[PDB]
Amino acid sequence: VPRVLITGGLGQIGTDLTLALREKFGADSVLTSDLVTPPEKHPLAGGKGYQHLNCMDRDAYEKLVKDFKPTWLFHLPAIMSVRGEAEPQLAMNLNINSTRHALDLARDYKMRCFIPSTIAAFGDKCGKVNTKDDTILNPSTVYGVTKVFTEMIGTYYREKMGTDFRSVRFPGIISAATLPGGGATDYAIHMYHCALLGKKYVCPVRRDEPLPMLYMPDALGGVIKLMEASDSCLKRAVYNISGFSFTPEQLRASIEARMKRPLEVEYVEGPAQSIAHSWPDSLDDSNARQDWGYETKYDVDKMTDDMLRQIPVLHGLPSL
Amino acid sequence: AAVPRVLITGGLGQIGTDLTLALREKFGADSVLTSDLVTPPEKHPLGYQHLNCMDRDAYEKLVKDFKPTWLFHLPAIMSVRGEAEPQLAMNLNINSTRHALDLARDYKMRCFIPSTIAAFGDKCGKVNTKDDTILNPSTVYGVTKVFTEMIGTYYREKMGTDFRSVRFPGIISAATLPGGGATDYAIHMYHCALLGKKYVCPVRRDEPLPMLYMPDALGGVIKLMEASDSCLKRAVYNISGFSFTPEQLRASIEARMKRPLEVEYVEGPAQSIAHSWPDSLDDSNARQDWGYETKYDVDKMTDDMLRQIPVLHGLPS
Ligand SMILES: NC(=O)c1ccc[n+]([C@@H]2O[C@H](COP(=O)([O-])OP(=O)(O)OC[C@H]3O[C@@H](n4cnc5c(N)ncnc54)[C@H](O)[C@@H]3O)[C@@H](O)[C@H]2O)c1
Ligand SMILES: NC(=O)c1ccc[n+]([C@@H]2O[C@H](COP(=O)([O-])OP(=O)(O)OC[C@H]3O[C@@H](n4cnc5c(N)ncnc54)[C@H](O)[C@@H]3O)[C@@H](O)[C@H]2O)c1
Ligand SMILES: [K+]
Ligand SMILES: [K+]
Repeated sequence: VPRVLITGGLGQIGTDLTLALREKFGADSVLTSDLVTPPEKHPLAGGKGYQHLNCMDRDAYEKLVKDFKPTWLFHLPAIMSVRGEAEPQLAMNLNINSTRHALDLARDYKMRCFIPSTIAAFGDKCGKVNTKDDTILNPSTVYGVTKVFTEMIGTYYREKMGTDFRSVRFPGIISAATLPGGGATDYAIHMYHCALLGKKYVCPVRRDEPLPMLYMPDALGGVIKLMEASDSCLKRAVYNISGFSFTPEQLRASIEARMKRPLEVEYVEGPAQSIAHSWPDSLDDSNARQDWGYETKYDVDKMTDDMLRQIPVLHGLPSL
Repeated sequence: AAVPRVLITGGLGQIGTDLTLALREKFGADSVLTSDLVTPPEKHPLGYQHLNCMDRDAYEKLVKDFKPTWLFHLPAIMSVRGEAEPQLAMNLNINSTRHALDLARDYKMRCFIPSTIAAFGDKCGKVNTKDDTILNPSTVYGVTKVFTEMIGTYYREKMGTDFRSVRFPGIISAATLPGGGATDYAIHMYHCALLGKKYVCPVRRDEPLPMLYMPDALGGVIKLMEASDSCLKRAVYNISGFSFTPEQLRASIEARMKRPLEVEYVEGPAQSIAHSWPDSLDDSNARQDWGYETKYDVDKMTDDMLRQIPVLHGLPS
């Protein structure tokens, strides 16, 4: 089995990925690291197999890599769309420089190295319907700019520096564990919570604005399957992967169908809209399907049923 | 009062040298300050100030002291060097660019940072390559220049910064020798023809590349920098001069000197890089938006180069 190091591992993806890999390869084979100490209530709090690491600190990163001798590296820290627009300097510092450190370390310590990209790599010239893997990239966010960098330098390391870098363009990832906040694609989790509370929701994304989205189990399944794939099957370094595409109105309909009662939504455009409009409406993921057998288990209604069952248990909202 | 106050960084290299001279002639010597990491060699053509653009405080100090209205940020590690020294290429080409853009934003400068055909890779559509296409550069240099284009565009769009750029072809000039490696064969071939010695060419005999003679390159950059914001529909523009292969340039030189030139093709790293680059470029946006034009065809460039190199470098006529 692999020895796995995850960095930025206390966040939305890192937490679930830590859990899934421990269950698949055993607890002792996974070390999770993060800038910050796990909060008291955090699923990974107090567990063995946690170490602090600021990925901006190259010596500290190398030290932990030499200590633990991982064979797989999941480099997850980045500043995303909304926070990046407000703190562009931080976004560039983290998204560019930590990326460089991860790649240099995967090279020299011969690790299989996953650094996720995002649909934010795309802009309004991408060809928004069934967006291809190879297209025009003109991201409108600093985040997206840094993620184009990540893709291109990672690909360069794969082609010219003998480094086993692997990546997907994630759509927005939905999870029952996440507290709704100010994120570009957070409206969906807000909708599910408001449905359960029976409260009105003010949505900042336009009512008919479609986005590619992905349910957390399908995302984790895809990452793990990509990381297990034979190099011989990987015709490219970066793959689009998709779950489904929906608009706020569509998600609302899925929720109302499941609950058999109305969800009250009011559409007031927020900062998320301008970001969302600049992203694809849907993704073409045929290359991931063909090369390495990417697939998904959840459609929208199945995600909606799962979310409405999980949220009451995980957060203590009213159950259906 | 309408005359631009110009700061050039990385100014002692191939482009900076001729750009400084062109701007002094256009606007007066007092209006241009050139700066570089290294100090001017004895026989260097070059109004000078030392500046390491990696030192952000020093860069800000010079900007605050001189108060330029135009900034030309020229330092970068180019294709061939960048393959050998990827760390340095990434440090300089990413971080010095960041410094330039932040200073151009805060001190309200019109900010030129050049890109290159090296931003393209083998998926760009090699014939008449468009401004908007797939970018898959094969060099770390090209990766850093896509970054440059994308972050500069982001600053123009969202950070109120007057960032302007062109994708330069291979630039040919008689004065300062090139630093880049890849398209340098053209200049080397002229020198060899004049010395009457055999040239060893690292690029495949029939590999076409976009090239551009320095006066057209500079005329274009200057015209872009003079353009109103209103006519600029994009931040980054392909500009083109001509497209040729090594053997076509060999023929141009031979026709002008009326004697043969010995060339031996030994395909090296430069060929792999060159083959990933466009064969020719589409510059219709630059022509449409701000009136880009050129005056030199290959024959005229050849005529100029063979007459100018001996005068500047004391080679035989
Ligand atoms: N969640 C999504 O929908 C989504 C979509 C596309 C791409 N992605 C990519 O997935 C990755 C992880 O996303 P996420 O939602 O889990 O992020 P998150 O914000 O939930 O967590 C990121 C983690 O990085 C840590 N971190 C920040 N700076 C650090 C540093 N200097 N050193 C070490 N750790 C540091 C944070 O403390 C945090 O625990 C990012 O690269 C992101 O761009 C996520
Ligand atoms: N010449 C070409 O054909 C060509 C083609 C495409 C794009 N470009 C771009 O034009 C720009 C200038 O190219 P060039 O051919 O004049 O390069 P050059 O190598 O001839 O000159 C680069 C100059 O930058 C200086 N420099 C390096 N590090 C520095 C630092 N830290 N601070 C300050 N100065 C520093 C060097 O000392 C040198 O004088 C580069 O961005 C290059 O990518 C050039
Ligand atoms: K969209
Ligand atoms: K070519």
